Amino acid sequence: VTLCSPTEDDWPGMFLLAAASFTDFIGPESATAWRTLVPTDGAVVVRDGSEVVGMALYMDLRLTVPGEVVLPTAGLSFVAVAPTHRRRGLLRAMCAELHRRIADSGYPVAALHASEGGIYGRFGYGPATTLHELTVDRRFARFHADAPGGGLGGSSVRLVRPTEHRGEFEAIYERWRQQVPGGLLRPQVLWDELLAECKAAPGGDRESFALLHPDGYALYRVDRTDLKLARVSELRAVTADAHCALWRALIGLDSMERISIITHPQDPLPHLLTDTRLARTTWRQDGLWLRIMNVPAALEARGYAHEVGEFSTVLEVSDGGRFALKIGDGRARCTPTDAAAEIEMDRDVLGSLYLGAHRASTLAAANRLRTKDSQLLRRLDAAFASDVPVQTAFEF
Amino acid sequence: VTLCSPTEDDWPGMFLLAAASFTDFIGPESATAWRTLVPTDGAVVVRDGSEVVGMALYMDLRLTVPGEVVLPTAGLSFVAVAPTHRRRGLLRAMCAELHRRIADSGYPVAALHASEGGIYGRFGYGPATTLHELTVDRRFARFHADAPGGGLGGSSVRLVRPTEHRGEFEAIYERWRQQVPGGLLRPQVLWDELLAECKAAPGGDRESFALLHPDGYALYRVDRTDLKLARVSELRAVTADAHCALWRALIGLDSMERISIITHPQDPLPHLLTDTRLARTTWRQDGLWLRIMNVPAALEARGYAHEVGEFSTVLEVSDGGRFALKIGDGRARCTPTDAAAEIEMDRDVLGSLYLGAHRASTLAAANRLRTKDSQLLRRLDAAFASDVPVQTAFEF
Amino acid sequence: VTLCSPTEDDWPGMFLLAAASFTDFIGPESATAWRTLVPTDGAVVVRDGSEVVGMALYMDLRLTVPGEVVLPTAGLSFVAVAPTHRRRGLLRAMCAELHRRIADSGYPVAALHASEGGIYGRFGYGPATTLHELTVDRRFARFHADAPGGGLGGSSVRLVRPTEHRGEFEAIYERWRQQVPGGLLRPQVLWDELLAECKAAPGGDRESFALLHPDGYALYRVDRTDLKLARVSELRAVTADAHCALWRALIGLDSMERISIITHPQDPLPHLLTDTRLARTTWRQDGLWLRIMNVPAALEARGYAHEVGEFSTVLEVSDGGRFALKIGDGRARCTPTDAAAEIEMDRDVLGSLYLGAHRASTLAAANRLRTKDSQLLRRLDAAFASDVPVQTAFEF
Amino acid sequence: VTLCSPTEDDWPGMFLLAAASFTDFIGPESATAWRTLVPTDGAVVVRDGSEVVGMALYMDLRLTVPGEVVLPTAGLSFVAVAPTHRRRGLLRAMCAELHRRIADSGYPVAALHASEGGIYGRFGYGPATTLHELTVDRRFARFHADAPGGGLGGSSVRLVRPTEHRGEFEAIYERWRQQVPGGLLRPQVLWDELLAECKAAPGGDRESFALLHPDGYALYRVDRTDLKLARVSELRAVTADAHCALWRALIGLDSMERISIITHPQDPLPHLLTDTRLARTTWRQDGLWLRIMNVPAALEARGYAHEVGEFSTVLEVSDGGRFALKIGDGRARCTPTDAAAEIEMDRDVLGSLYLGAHRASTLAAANRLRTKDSQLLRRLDAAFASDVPVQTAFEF
Ligand SMILES: CC(C)(COP(=O)(O)OP(=O)(O)OC[C@H]1O[C@@H](n2cnc3c(N)ncnc32)[C@H](O)[C@@H]1OP(=O)(O)O)[C@@H](O)C(=O)NCCC(=O)NCCS
Ligand SMILES: CC(C)(COP(=O)(O)OP(=O)(O)OC[C@H]1O[C@@H](n2cnc3c(N)ncnc32)[C@H](O)[C@@H]1OP(=O)(O)O)[C@@H](O)C(=O)NCCC(=O)NCCS
Ligand SMILES: CC(C)(COP(=O)(O)OP(=O)(O)OC[C@H]1O[C@@H](n2cnc3c(N)ncnc32)[C@H](O)[C@@H]1OP(=O)(O)O)[C@@H](O)C(=O)NCCC(=O)NCCS
Ligand SMILES: CC(C)(COP(=O)(O)OP(=O)(O)OC[C@H]1O[C@@H](n2cnc3c(N)ncnc32)[C@H](O)[C@@H]1OP(=O)(O)O)[C@@H](O)C(=O)NCCC(=O)NCCS
Repeated sequence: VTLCSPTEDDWPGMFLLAAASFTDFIGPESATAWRTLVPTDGAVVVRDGSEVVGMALYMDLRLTVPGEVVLPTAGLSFVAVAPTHRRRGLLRAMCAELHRRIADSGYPVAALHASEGGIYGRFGYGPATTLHELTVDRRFARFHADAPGGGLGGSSVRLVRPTEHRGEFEAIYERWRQQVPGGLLRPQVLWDELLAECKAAPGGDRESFALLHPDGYALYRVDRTDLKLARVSELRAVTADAHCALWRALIGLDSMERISIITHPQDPLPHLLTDTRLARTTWRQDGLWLRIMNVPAALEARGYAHEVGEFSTVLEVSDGGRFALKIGDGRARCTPTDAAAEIEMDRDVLGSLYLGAHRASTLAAANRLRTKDSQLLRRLDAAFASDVPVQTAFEF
Repeated sequence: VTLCSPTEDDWPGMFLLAAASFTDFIGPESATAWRTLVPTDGAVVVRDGSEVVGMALYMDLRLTVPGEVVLPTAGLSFVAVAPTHRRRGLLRAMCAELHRRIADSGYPVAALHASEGGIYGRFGYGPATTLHELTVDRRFARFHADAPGGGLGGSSVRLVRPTEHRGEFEAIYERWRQQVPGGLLRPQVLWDELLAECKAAPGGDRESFALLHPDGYALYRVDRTDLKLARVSELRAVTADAHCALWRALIGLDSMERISIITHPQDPLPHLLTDTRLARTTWRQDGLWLRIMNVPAALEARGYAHEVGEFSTVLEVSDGGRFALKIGDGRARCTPTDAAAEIEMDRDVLGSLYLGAHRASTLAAANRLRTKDSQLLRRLDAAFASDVPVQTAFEF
Repeated sequence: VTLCSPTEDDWPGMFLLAAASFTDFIGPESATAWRTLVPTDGAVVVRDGSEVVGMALYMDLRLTVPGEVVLPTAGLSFVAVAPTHRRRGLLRAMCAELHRRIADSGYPVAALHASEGGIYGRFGYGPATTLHELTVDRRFARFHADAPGGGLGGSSVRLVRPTEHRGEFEAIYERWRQQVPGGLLRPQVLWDELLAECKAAPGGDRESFALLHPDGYALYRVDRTDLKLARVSELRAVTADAHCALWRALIGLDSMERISIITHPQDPLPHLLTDTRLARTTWRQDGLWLRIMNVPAALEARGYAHEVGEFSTVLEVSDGGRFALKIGDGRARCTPTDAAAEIEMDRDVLGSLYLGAHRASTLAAANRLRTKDSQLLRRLDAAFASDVPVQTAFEF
Repeated sequence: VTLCSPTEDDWPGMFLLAAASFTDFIGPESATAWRTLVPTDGAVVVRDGSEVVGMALYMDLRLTVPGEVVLPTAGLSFVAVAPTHRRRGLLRAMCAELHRRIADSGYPVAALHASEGGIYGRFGYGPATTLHELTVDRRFARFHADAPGGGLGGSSVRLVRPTEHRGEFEAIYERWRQQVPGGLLRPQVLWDELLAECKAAPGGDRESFALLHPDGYALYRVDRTDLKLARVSELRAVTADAHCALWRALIGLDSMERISIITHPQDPLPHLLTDTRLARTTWRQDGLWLRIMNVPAALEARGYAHEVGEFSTVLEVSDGGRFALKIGDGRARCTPTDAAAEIEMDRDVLGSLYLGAHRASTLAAANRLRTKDSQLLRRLDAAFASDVPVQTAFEF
């Protein structure tokens, strides 16, 4: 068993492993497009002795974090070990090598979407965003008297074919992704792929439509089996006005009984309605997971809440160093120290804290972050909160 | 149609209306026990011309709010209008009269549990707690290396019959309710009623068991139809250690596939496990709803976050007054003013903010709270947050 | 194997057979009450050699037929053959004997409710009423501007406990049963039994309520398993105004999503609504079945439509005689003849025609009634129609 | 917002709206074929200011009504308003304009199939046919001794490929449509479309087969998901013999458990079987809806029942005129009058009465048709009945 970077001749064997490991496998043509985002030396394979029995890679991404700061981010993906070679340490070996390459290349953070919740904690990944599915019975939905844009006159929203309005979707998305933590840059090849998914499929998915506003859009399609359900695949709103107008239009889809969307826990949609209960939470799951590769670089890059007064502490990350951390005026300085730790946590826990999706106080109640100072805990909680709620961009 | 306080002769007609309006109607014997909590003049009925066609009442409660402050609280309940007399304004009339009585009696807040989400917003009630059902497939559940109490030696938890340990449940609950916002005092009659529900029912509910720790307890029973599901009706933990020990024991219920509980969004349970995803959010709903009866009294009673620096603003509640509000050092002072409002909201919105379950920033994105100052919004968000996560006590 | 009238010592063996043959077996106490309606010599049993292996009986009923005419009617019931003695001709033997007794006793018609649709056709029973279940999603239901009783002021309907209003239900029902074909007299013992079913059952059925109008009533209860479904067990309306008022009240049952009732195909309910489609036909089945025992007596007893001009024909019933039939001015005269038949049908077919539930033209298209004269067919169709739609009274 | 007839450049925008409004949208190629039936000026669009936000059209049809009379009929279809422009009166505007065009063009009636039951009543459309789904468990089905064509010798029915027998289907259908009320002429383009649906679809519908008799045919296919269900899409029988022979053959489909068909309430199928209950009514719904455009023209065109003696009345249609109506010898004469009305009804109600699907007595019990004369009501009921049961042709 050898571990190395794949040559062009390894890729058919990788695509086989992928087809056999991922039911949603996008196929060799789409995989070849995503492949443009994998840098030289961004992939590893394990060969038996010959054939590929393990693989893993990362893609070059740009991730927005609190304070509208954009970080270069290694997006781990296409990770698989053949059923014939599992529980033999191949994943451990591949992850160790890629993390070494990622850290040496100067990425401050790595990220992934997890096939199961039990795999990546041990490799230092913590779930950093939360997927929150809302399902609205639009037959009962009425907008609150307070909701923006209720009066007479035309709508600002147009029903359009997605493929005819690429330029506009690109520009709205680019605005959205820079202002929301969790935002990812979407390169040209991924827009190529996205807009190709919009067509009706040979007995597969039904046609996708779009609702377009100057400051937001929604892409949606009728569910394949539940013909009275419209599934919104993506709703990107730069303003509260755009968000409300788009929901007014979606709730106007008279042929549907239900509209669903995978969104974030702070989606204001329920508060737009006279009956908040009509926007039902029907599913909840971890979205993006984060591994902080360089503790000081990541902590100094992010913005912090201005409300909390300046404070100083000593943070130990379990195998990631001990640091004097000073947070004041929305900024952190994070320097080496051998002073006694006041806060201790595993690396995965820092990842969970990093985009504001999980409170330090909650992690502390589970003993995942240890301190004896309850005031310090309150201060950390407040500082690490994100003013702009964290959202999930696209799966990779 | 006359509206007045019921005489002893009206109660059989009220119990009829109740039986016909509430499928979960507790029955006349149990209703007669809850009745001990309804003060003189705490009930209204509407009679046709004669028979009761409408009813509503409130119970005297004690509710814990952020800062461990306990407020006298009017708990609205038993609200119904006969199917023969609906959409005729009887609810409006009954609510107007009870609110007048409640305000005059000196209650700063009223509260209820809503049969539907669309009814009470217009009467100034905002949803103030969130019910969050977690379901754990205990066959896969493993505790994290960090989780408290993993080593050898006896458990601190005992499997007991609930009815044999009333005194201990009472004392743990009394500790719990004083320290958690959302906490309600549970009078003797409600413990009488609770412990009577513990017995196996003639073809009804299965026997209830209890898991008892010095600092917490869990009451649970096997689901009537899904024999591999244990439903936890109530888990009251005063310490993180008690919470973890109780979950260790529940997850040890080898005969079960699944354990479910209706809990709060910040329950640390998922973080206790090696796979956070195993604690699945299977249902979400508004719990307790709040109507702030006296704006200055309520705002001055609550504690605020210490992290936010002192600030002053002018808050207008839509039909509830305009106030100079100064928040500093964890405390608010809230005085009459005719100065220009900086923040405006309907009364229901203040109720939603009051226990920290909903962020001002989220309500603002839906235009339910209006300000032009984004800094002020951040400050309000931080100040109104509850350090101790809000929980739901018992339904009434 | 002997066939005779049961002695008092046979009844425990009959009740055993019944318990084993009917899942809905009402039990020995209720069966003993219905037993008061069985005349002397109204029952037969077959004994092996000793124990009862077959039984059948009839009850003395009064049935309303078109023209508001009431006929003495033998209601066959409690018919069963032990699983150990089936397909041996016991049913044939028992039916032959009871029919002989029924005919000799002077009943012009016999009736039953069928456990399956394939049994009784061969014994001369035709399905004579149609059960039609309507289910209304009351959340969407709005009454048409034309529907009676929409304005302001009190309702004429009261929500009551059934057991406290026996006298009123009895009097309304007695009016209803005399004016509707399919109507049956309900003796005191059956009101005793009915009103005993109204109580909540030990883990069984939920409590029954009643909606009472001076000219109609509805009895209903929440479904045992679907807690948002109200099932109307019986709605007896003497006027269109009573029918509408009762439906207004039922549709006011705010706690329910759905209201269902087993009714007749001409129930005007759907036409009361702005969306007729909301009253969904969810089940359809034969109700009452009729065997005409004496052809001339039955045909002369009934009223016929006045619209059709006088006409004369010759009707042959397959093993039931040939008759000169003259119908004019709403009345028939039906005398023996050996003239050539113009219309031929089996006895069961006449039963199906008799209350107006099935058209002669429809039976003729299936060759169940044979004539060569299409004008005669049209005339028969018109004459046999019932001006008042046929309804189903109660099961026996 | 402008309302006018579409130009050739509007049609891509209409097809977009259609795709977004109708899940069953037949597609641009099929829509372009149906388009041949839309006359010049038969369509309207509403444009924002530019893009289509509303559309509606009618097709030129021929509808058979009682008495085998064929009426030119405007078939409304392709009606939609964009989700961004709803509840703004666009439907009202479009319907007003098309009705003006339809009335001026000299059509006595308009017709449609309704997406929901609550839309068209207000525009004067009443449901005029009833869809009645029967499902037969063919494993138990046995034909009655009376049913036509039971003896030995070959069947008159052949199992064929639909596309190889177009000429024969056309001729049988043309006979059927002229003799049944509800019948519609099926132009060549619709046979083109129909026979193209017969092929197996790329993962879609399974292959369609046909059963062919000289006087009738049935088209059917196995259900896509329930492989033991055969769904009959269309059964057109000119004789009772053809109807029975076709059902004998369908019930011979040994590979199937169930056969279903959407048929009419008077389908004689159940009476063909020894157990009528085996032909289960599994769904019921309004089919064709009618708006009578010219009251006197429509009432004089139809045939009436000969059985009812000559009578004269005065009928007021709510915004449709008042008429002296004389019906005798199967014919009506309907002339202007200002004499006092004896019968009053909204226009939609007349549409419901017109093909004999609904009884005047039933509409009257719901107060949808008002008279004080119960004899007059009986006479109207009898006169408006259709001797040949009304059927539904094809959806448009
Ligand atoms: C997940 C997967 C890559 C693991 O590969 P592997 O070579 O068998 O893993 P390793 O042998 O290196 O195991 C490393 C550790 O992770 C653990 N582990 C691996 N997969 C796990 C999972 N699904 N859940 C919980 N633990 C897991 C092992 O128990 C082991 O623990 P240990 O160090 O205490 O002994 C593999 O099962 C696979 O290809 N799955 C199918 C596709 C997939 O889901 N890939 C991941 C996409 S995000
Ligand atoms: C909810 C209930 C008490 C309402 O009584 P009512 O007398 O018909 O209400 P009113 O006539 O006074 O209506 C007042 C307003 O509330 C609205 N309203 C009442 N119930 C509502 C509901 N279920 N959802 C949304 N709006 C509702 C009315 O539309 C009306 O609005 P308007 O002021 O704009 O006209 C009644 O339907 C009932 O008894 N329900 C069954 C039992 C129940 O659920 N009770 C509540 C327990 S929390
Ligand atoms: C229905 C029941 C009474 C029949 O008794 P039985 O003694 O086996 O019937 P017989 O032997 O006299 O059969 C007489 C004819 O009826 C037919 N038959 C009996 N039950 C039938 C049924 N369920 N469906 C169709 N045909 C049936 C027999 O095939 C026979 O036909 P044949 O004359 O061509 O040979 C019996 O099966 C029974 O007790 N069922 C359970 C309870 C029940 O449903 N009772 C009827 C309440 S309405
Ligand atoms: C049905 C549809 C065409 C209505 O368009 P619209 O422009 O919003 O309707 P309007 O604004 O002109 O409303 C006219 C009236 O009809 C009512 N109405 C419209 N659709 C209705 C429906 N689905 N159910 C009940 N009432 C409806 C409105 O409430 C309004 O009533 P009012 O006069 O008392 O105010 C639209 O919702 C639509 O495109 N639906 C999707 C496709 C479809 O089903 N089309 C119909 C095919 S038969």
